[PDB]
Amino acid sequence: GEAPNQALLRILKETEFKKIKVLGSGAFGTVYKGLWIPEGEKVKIPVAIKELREATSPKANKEILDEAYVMASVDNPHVCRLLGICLTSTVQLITQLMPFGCLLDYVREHKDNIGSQYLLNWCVQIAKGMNYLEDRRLVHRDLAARNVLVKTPQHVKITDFGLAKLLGAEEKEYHAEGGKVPIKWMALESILHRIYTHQSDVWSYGVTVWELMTFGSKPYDGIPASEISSILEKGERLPQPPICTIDVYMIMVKCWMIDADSRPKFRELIIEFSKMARDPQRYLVIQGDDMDDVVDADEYLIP
Amino acid sequence: GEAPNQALLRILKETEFKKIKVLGSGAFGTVYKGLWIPEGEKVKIPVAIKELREATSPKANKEILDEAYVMASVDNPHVCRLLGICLTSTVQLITQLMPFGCLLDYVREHKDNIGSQYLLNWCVQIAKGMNYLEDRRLVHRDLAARNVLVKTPQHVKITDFGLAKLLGAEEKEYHAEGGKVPIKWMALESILHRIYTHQSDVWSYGVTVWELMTFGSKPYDGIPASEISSILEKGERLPQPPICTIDVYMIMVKCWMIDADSRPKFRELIIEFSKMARDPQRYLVIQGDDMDDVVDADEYLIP
Ligand SMILES: CN(C)CCC(=O)Nc1cccc(-c2c(-c3ccccc3)oc3ncnc(N[C@H](CO)c4ccccc4)c23)c1
Ligand SMILES: CN(C)CCC(=O)Nc1cccc(-c2c(-c3ccccc3)oc3ncnc(N[C@H](CO)c4ccccc4)c23)c1
Repeated sequence: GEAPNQALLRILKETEFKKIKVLGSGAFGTVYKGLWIPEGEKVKIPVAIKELREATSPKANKEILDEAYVMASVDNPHVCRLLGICLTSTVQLITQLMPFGCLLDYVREHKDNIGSQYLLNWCVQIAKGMNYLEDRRLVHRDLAARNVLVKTPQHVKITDFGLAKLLGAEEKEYHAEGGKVPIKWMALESILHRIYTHQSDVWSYGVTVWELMTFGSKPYDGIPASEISSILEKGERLPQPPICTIDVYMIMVKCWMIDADSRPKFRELIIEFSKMARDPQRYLVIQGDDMDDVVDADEYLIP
Repeated sequence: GEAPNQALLRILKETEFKKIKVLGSGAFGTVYKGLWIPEGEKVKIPVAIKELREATSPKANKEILDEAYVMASVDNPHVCRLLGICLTSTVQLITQLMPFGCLLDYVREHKDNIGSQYLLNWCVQIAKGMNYLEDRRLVHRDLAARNVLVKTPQHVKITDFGLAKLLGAEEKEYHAEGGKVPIKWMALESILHRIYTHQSDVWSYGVTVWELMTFGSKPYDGIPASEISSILEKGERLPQPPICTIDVYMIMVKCWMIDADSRPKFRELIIEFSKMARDPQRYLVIQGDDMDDVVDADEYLIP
């Protein structure tokens, strides 16, 4: 008695798409920028193509395929979806290219041009995607600014479901085992007990919001991961960003409550941030949105 | 019986202004970027500061002072004016900073972002300044894109009156002697007979317009200056720029008539270009104002 997953998994021919440039290469193999040209059509779809480091690791090949299953099962405007897989020596994942890269880097290299409208609209969009994932019974487990991609400056999508997990109808949490999840974005209960829920994802959403409001600051900049558990237990949290009114900062702090159920639901976060987005300057003070006695010569008239 | 020139020549103290960066250094000494802070006021005026190469040439020091006299005698929104001179070892000229540099370089390093509206509005503004100079009885003798400066992208001013000459009420032309005037911008009669009139300046205006429409192309790119006189005599002129309709190109060609009096007057050029500026796309075809089967993945829906 569980809803059959009738997602279609498209198998693409390597000849159909053309890699163009490497976009980056972390501990997750390499991601390529490319063009997908389905033979029959008269279309050319810009795509990102992801594959693991050339060799075959048994456990890592299972995991890509697990990530394919989740990306192939999600359909929503604020969530990156799988277009298909290409079955070469190593398996390749293909998705829509998000040309402007990840949001974390974007805010960093656009501080001086990011209005409060964009910031709050991003917050709404991330909450919508997350809320969609909650509907889909999916616990992301790796929400951060670095895992949100930018299609256009006004349109961002959640991505990177390498750690995601599907919950049963008769199931409310996920108990991890292996670990190695980014400590500075995880809820306390997850650090202490390896428990992950949708409310755990809300914690991470909180930190993600903090990242954006601080234009890409690293959470707990000096602090080594070993200490994190202690300081949270004590009742320490991320500071209030300079641009943040108490109204917005209070939303952040609510995400970081010890009682997970007291934290806001994503559906609520959409409402709250939506409301704020209609009057962005009441909620984020940003100077733009070295001299002030400067006057132009054809205003300084000859005395 | 000639109108007394009651222009005021302001003498500035070197202590009042602060050089900040060199802007450039040609055969004309160096031009500095600076801030002028008149002691009594609470103002800070951005300025360009021009001085000859450190040494004193007798003939060249006379000429700076001649250029000071003309800049100090002009007052108009489309013409750069002298703010003052500073009497140091070598004499310094001071004017309003035109931060965006000269127009020639501007069009070159903004081709891909310059609309037809900007182009035609520049043409109007240059004609207005030139027409003002004609009123002031002043023959510029060195109009080119490189001698028009940019205050803002929408506001340009004529400058560089090192070759300018003042005409008498009972006087219609200027007969040069020394020469070394840029050959590729001068009217034929000037090349042949060293005659310079306001209508000679219209020729130069023509070439200046050609420069802008070709986004900074060098006139007669292959041709050495010695040949120029011949080819013009034969009836050869600059080609029609790609973006130029026959309407606009015809204005250019009219500036290059052999009979100087047949050429348009600046007052007429203001009208004509003004008219065109109200419907810029009827007069300049620019593609913006490598694939066209490209479609975004969240429009290519799974077939
Ligand atoms: C894995 N995670 C913990 C690190 C986040 C990360 O590095 N993401 C990443 C890395 C490299 C490229 C991209 C990416 C880009 C891109 C574009 C321009 C500049 C920089 C990056 O554009 C993208 N469009 C879609 N997906 C992207 N990356 C994801 C992997 O995070 C992806 C690609 C292909 C198939 C599945 C997922 C991308 C995204
Ligand atoms: C002399 N002529 C034949 C060459 C044209 C030329 O090189 N003009 C020039 C050279 C160097 C600086 C400037 C200039 C700039 C500027 C600003 C940013 C980048 C590049 C250039 O800004 C200016 N503002 C006002 N005047 C300028 N130059 C003129 C001389 O052409 C000038 C400066 C000071 C006093 C009188 C005139 C300028 C202008």
